[PDB]
Amino acid sequence: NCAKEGEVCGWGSKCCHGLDCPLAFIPYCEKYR
Repeated sequence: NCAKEGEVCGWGSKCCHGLDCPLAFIPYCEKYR
């Protein structure tokens, strides 16, 4: 559902909404820049 900056997305989370989670082998939720 949601993840905190430094969390693994695409396999564990997908960014709550304030984080950017790209679709890759090992993507991580990070603030949009």
